[PDB]
This record gives sequence, C-alpha cells and structure tokens, in this order.
Amino acid sequence: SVSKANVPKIDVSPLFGDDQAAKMRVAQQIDAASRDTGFFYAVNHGINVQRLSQKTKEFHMSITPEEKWDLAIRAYNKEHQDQVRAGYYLSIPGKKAVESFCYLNPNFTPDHPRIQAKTPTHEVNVWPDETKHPGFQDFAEQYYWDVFGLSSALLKGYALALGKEENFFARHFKPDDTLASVVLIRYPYLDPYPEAAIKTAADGTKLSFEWHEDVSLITVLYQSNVQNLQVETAAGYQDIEADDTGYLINCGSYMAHLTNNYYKAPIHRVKWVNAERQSLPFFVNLGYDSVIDPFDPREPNGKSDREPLSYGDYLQNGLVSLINKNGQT
Ligand SMILES: CC(C)[C@@H](NC(=O)[C@H](CS)NC(=O)CCC[C@H](N)C(=O)O)C(=O)O
Ligand SMILES: [Fe+2]
Repeated sequence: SVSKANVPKIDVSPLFGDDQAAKMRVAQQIDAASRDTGFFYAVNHGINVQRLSQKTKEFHMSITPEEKWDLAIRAYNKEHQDQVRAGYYLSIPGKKAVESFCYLNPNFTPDHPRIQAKTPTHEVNVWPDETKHPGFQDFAEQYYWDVFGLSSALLKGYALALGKEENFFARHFKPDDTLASVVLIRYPYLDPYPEAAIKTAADGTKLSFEWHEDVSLITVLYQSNVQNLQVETAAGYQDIEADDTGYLINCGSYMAHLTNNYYKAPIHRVKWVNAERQSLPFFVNLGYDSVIDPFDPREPNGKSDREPLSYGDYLQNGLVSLINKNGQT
C-alpha cells in the first residue's frame, strides 16, 4: 500500500504583479509546501505548455541516428571533448531506454567571456540542422527565457517566504551568466522493455531512476500526464500525482545548504512505467561566482556556521557526483 503525497497547487500569478500582500500569501504557501513534502505545483504560470510538449515530441520522434552522433555529449562521442553538459544523451537499444537533449544559456557564445576563459561548466549549445528541424532552435531558446521568467518570479516567492527582500535570490539569477539548463527527456514505450533499464529499489519498487537530491537551487519541471515520481518521507515513499497543466517545483541541495536545511532538498525517485512520456526539467542554477551567505531562519539572529559555497564549485562537484551515484543518463 503506497500513499499519495500532499502536493498543493499554488496560483503563482501574484508573483508577477505589484500587490505586495497577495505576494505574501503566495510566499506563505511556498513556505508550507517546502516544510512538508517539499513539492508543489505552480499553476496560472502563463507558459504555453501545449506548444512545449508538441515541439519537443516532433524533435524526439524525427531525429535520426546520424544526427544523434553529431550532437552527442563526450560520454557517447569521444570527438566532442568540449560537450560535457550540452548535447544529446543517447539511448542504447536493448539496454538503456531514456534519451535526452540538454541545452544551456543561449547567451553562451564563442565570444562570451566565460567561454573565452574556458571556465568549467560553461559550454556553447549544439543544435540540429535548421533545415531538418525548422524552428526548433528558435522555439527552444524562446522557451529558455519563458521558464527563466517563471523561475525568477518563483525565486521572489522563496525569498519572501524566508523573510528576505524579494530579490535575495533573483539578484544572482541573471541572463548574462546563469548556469541553468533545460533537459528534454524522452521516456519511451518499449515492448519488450529492456530489463537492464529497470532498477529494483530496496523496497522492491521497479525504478527508472534511483533516489537523489537535486543539483539545483530549485527545479522547475514539466511532465506529461503519466504518474512516475515518488518523494521520500519518514514513513516511506509517497506517489506524486501527475498534472500536465502545471509545473512541479522543488528545492535542490544548494537551497538546503544556504538555509541550514530549513528547506530540505526532498529525496525523490522515478518509478518505472511502460508509457511514452516527456520529462522536461529546468534546473535553476546561479552564476559561476555566485555566493549566498548561509543563514538559519530558525534562529532570531539568523546566524549560521556553514561555509559560503560558490555556486560553480557546487555545480561541478554535484553533477559529477550524481553521475557516479545514479549512472550516466
Ligand atoms: C526527475 C526528473 C527531473 C528527471 N531526472 C533528471 O533530470 C535528473 C535528476 S533531477 N537530473 C540529472 O540527471 C541532471 C542533469 C543536469 C544537466 N545535464 C546539466 O548539465 O545541467 C527524470 O525524469 O529522470
Ligand atoms: Fe530530481
């Protein structure tokens, strides 16, 4: 018997406005969700998720093996030593079902100063041929800025929830240097489904991806309407119901660090389900040099003894640790 997680739906529309009391009421709801299971659905968010899902499906279903090799990250193509993050993450027929395409800040061009300096975690996006995938790049870059805007608004809610001025986090989340990424993940229907792609949890549950905390400040996720996520509580894992009109939000481990675990990074995992579906996360990352001094909201003086952590060092170590723990995706 598996219970269902309490995942509230929060109308985030006030976070785009100037009614300050309404924004406080949203912040209270974010606080409550963040101290309970750690997940909530953002509704009334203003993003055209129907077009997002359609354009992503057209891409996943039309790209060919030749194109996948040409876009592949270094894990699948040793010629692409500069693609650690951005590019195509191939499936392996008979062994690995999931495949995905990851892209970063569209402002990271060859002329960008972080690219000129060869700073770790910064890469120039690779894209398919425009003639084979017309309008895909335009759509994907536009989507990045659309979800960037939603994420900026959410960060104002988190700041207010913790008793800070609304730009406390958002001031470090800038178009010129954000390390945020979009991943367009396809989970396919397969018959027979490769047994190598199913992991068995300690409790017997069949999984597609094992337990983890997110490498992010917050994670802003759109998924098609197939139930798959579970969140760990002290009484075991609970199912998160799907909603293909909303964005599922949770904190990552950088938030847990800077709040002395007041807002924990919820541990979650992905159940195996044999269904064609999409999982489209946006990982809200700050800039490479961004540092927020930790504080403890439980203490009157907010004092914390935790060391400030540069976001770049956090991200480089976190991404590698996640690969080592849960596998190359
Ligand atoms: C749980 C979902 C978010 C999704 N899982 C994921 O996206 C998992 C766990 S949060 N995330 C990752 O592998 C990190 C990708 C980081 C990305 N390459 C980058 O360079 O920024 C899934 O559906 O498997
Ligand atoms: Fe995650």
